[PDB]
Amino acid sequence: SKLIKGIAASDGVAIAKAYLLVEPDLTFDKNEKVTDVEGEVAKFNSAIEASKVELTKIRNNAEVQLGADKAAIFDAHLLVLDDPELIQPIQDKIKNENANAATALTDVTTQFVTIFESMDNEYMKERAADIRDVSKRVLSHILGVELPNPSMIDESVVIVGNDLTPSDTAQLNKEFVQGFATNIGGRTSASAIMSRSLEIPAIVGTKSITQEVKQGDMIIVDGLNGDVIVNPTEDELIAYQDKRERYFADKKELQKLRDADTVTVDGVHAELAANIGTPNDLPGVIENGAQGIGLYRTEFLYMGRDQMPTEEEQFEAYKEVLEAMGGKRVVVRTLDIGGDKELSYLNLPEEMNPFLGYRAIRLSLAQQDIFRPQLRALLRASVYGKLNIMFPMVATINEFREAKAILLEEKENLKNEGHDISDDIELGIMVEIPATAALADVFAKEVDFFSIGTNDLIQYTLAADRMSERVSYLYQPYNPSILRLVKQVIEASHKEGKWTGMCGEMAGDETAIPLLLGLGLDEFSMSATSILKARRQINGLSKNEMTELANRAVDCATQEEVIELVNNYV
Amino acid sequence: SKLIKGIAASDGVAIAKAYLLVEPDLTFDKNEKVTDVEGEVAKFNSAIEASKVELTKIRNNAEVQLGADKAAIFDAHLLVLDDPELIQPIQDKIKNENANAATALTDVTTQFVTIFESMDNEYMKERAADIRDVSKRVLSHILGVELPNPSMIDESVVIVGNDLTPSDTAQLNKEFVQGFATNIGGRTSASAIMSRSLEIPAIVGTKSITQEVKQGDMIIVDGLNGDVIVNPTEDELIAYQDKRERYFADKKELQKLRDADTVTVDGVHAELAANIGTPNDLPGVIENGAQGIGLYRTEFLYMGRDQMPTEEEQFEAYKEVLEAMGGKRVVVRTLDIGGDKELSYLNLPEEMNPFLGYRAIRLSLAQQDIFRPQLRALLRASVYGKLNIMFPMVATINEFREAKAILLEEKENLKNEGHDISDDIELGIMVEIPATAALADVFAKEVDFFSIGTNDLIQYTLAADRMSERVSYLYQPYNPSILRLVKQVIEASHKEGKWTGMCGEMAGDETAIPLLLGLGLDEFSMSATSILKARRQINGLSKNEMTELANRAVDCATQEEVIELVNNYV
Ligand SMILES: [Ca+2]
Ligand SMILES: [Ca+2]
Repeated sequence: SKLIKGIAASDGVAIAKAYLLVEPDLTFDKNEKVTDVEGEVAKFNSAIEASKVELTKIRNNAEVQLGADKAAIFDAHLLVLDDPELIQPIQDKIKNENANAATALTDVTTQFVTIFESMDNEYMKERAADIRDVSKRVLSHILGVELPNPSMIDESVVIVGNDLTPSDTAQLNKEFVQGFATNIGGRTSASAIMSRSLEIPAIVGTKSITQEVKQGDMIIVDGLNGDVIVNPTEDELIAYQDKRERYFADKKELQKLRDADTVTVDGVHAELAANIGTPNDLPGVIENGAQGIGLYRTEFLYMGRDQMPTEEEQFEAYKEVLEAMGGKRVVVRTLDIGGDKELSYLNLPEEMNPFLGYRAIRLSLAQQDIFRPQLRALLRASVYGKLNIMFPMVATINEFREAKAILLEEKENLKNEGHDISDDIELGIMVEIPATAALADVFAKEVDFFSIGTNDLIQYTLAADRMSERVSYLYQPYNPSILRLVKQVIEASHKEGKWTGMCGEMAGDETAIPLLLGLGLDEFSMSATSILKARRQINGLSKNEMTELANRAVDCATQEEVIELVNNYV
Repeated sequence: SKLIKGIAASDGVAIAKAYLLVEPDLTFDKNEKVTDVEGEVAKFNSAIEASKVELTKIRNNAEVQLGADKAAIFDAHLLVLDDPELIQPIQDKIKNENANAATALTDVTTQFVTIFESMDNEYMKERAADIRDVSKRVLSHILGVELPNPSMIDESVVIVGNDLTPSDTAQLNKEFVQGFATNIGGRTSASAIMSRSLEIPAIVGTKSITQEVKQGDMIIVDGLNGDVIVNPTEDELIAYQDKRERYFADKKELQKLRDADTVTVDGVHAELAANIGTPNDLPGVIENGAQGIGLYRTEFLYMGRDQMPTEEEQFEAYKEVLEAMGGKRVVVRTLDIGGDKELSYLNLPEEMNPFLGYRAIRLSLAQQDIFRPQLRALLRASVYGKLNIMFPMVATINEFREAKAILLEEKENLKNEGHDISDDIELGIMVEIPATAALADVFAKEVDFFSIGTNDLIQYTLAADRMSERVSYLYQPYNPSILRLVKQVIEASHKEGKWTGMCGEMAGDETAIPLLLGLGLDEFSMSATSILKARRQINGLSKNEMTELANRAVDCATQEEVIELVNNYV
């Protein structure tokens, strides 16, 4: 009776009555002069403590109950409640201006949030989001009102609301909550990530859903194709019941693939790997039948520490992974901290444009006392599992020759000391610089393998920063220009008997896979949560047919042409 | 007897006795507490006025005597002497700290210069340079000492010194000054630009020249190949006398080319054009036998004004040029103000990385009320000369389709009003985005012509900012990656009967020309001062032979390989 399209954020088909997530009434008298200043201050302080304690409960029992690393967002919320930068100005305003806590809180929050959100930085945009969640909570206490939550208490419902706060999603009881649909939110948001973790169907960013649903209405959430249906007709209910069952069936046959090999209908093999940033992501990897690790981000090791990680710490983490993989490929990426990142412990110039300047291997070279410890640690850890090393931001040849020369320096350094190493350690490069693709066949002669970082490559090839909203529209992964460089790299590697993988998010995308297949892509690195689906898709395809499809795409004139070719190909 | 290599900054061979440019003794007692504060302040103020008047003489008679636009640097020096930001702190320091003017001047200057120089910005680096020149002058007055100058007074000398200040070079009397050689300085410095204007042989940045020469020594300056010779042997003198004469002969035969056509030995034509940023550069253009204008930078029109230029002003300037060219091609470039530029009158976000974000046609689109006036002005001016329009930073197709659609909007807007236009106006694009090269054959179908901006293309392809000294080494114009994109663009244009030009500095380079020839380059845009030399070189070459040379270059592995192939090709 009513179809509302949105962004699918979690697979599955949920069918239950609508539960409306009612929000607090945060209305209050502005500029109401307070009689008791110290009283008003204590009122605001009480709210802080009350919120602080509530968030400690949510946090600690979020982990131990569902991922010990997912509760990190809450550690980010509690931090906000401890930041003098944010609290002092509120207290100052109440004291000096005699403003009520409600107004002082609003004004200061609005000030900070506006500055951070109108700012081309991920971390800054993240803090604004957190400050939003906590201010609402704190304000709620101040006005003597309550936030929403999960206290049902029956029955099977579909949560309908504007947006689910990270605190709400962590409180969801999959026993009753069949799924949710909200006006706003993102496929990549923290709450929407906890969603697919709880395998709870969800579609997000619909804008209108809240105004389209009355409490008690039957709701179906098609997290498969991303559309919501309010008040289903008899025929629609019957049809989606079957779809929900097929979903469960597919889940079954999907688990019989965890140990199955990835082979196209016409005998062409591929390798499905997983991208990990922390050794806490290992469980998910083996569980999802991964053919190794194609991207191991080692920035998490260097970040958030007093001093840079010793060779020992590193060796410990590398050894652990190589073991956990029992001989399966592990591609470790040299330190590549984004020019626009933290690192509040290192010496680095402000640089007009960080994303073009001193970062990755550029930093690595000329800093061989901070880049070398990593290498000597990788060489000692190699005696365990199958190790691959690769350098980020290699734009030129003799850059690769210098780094490789540094590596062989250590293979000699350790040996003489008494340390044994493995003689088979592949050495490749992270392909993000367009220049490196332009000369692929030259690099292919010297490099053991390529792995494309679409995220970077797209920004450099099209010359636009995805962070800057002004030109973010130029983040076009299905752009023919990109496809051509991709193909160029792949062709070159096979010309030398090398292989090309892709550890950018595009590799795990169910719509970009058939193209990459047809281009000849050897390895697909993705989130472990997508490996099984990729294997199912690839095993049912013919490289021959996808080759012709790809050769039509590279000759398209716009991304719009490509996306349509793909969606309606015969 | 002594050969000192350096950077040639001006052609010619000068042979005369050494005149050493003696510098002032700026030594003084530091932290010498002053007795009379108001006296010391007036002492410093006197120096300011004395310098100010000296620089007004240098400035106004610099123009009217040699270019009315070259004296701009001095307008930049006088401005410094008027900047309260720089003066107040000196006066403040003398008053509060009782420091002598000499120390107060030194400390504040050192502070400002350090901050500006250690800063990845051209304008900021330019101000530091100016502050250096003026502080030295001002300090000179304060210490009761004199700066160097040109008061000879015989005879023919070669100026030897550490560096020539913009004030010294403008005082040079070509009647006596045969040429100069300095320890430091740049081929692109203002003073070194006035040098080639006065056709006075010069080599710069030798580091050692000052310590290698005694007053009165015979000096020969080979501004042709860039080496200095101190105390020439009898045989060397004889040989360089002949070289000086050949130089004069070559000058002669070079003027017989101003009206000659550019044609290779094997009948292959090319077009040598000139890059102009201001209509004051026209005289140089026609004088140097240019085949039109391949790059007309229109940023000088928008910059340094209260409000953006009306359609009228623009139409006036475009009409003037098109006339001055009597039917010769004029390629005008749409407004492209660098993200890291002034524009202290426009609304633009700070943006983390300007060089990737909101600039050129990106800005143009979404601002059709500030981009349209230019177009409607170009359409009305087209009825005069041969007009070509081209858009900067076009990374994608439908960007070009949108802009072209805007253009045709105006061709309709004017027509109905009563304004007549020319039906033949070519419309091409500035090729700086690597993505645009990757899809050249698609763009070639829709675009009338390509023109490569190496300056930008090199930075995007290799992903490094030339301004940032940390990664500036990646500004590699002879890199095989670049050559390949260049070739790719050229091939595509000819496949559609289009043409490709290059208005980057590389096009006018006597070492990059034979390569570009062999690549098939149709048009070469450069500084008018290089056109004649390019014609001489090209007219003496065979495209056939340079084709094979180019095809060996594109398959090189590094810039070092390419630069050597070129220098020692047979
Ligand atoms: Ca290099
Ligand atoms: Ca576009």
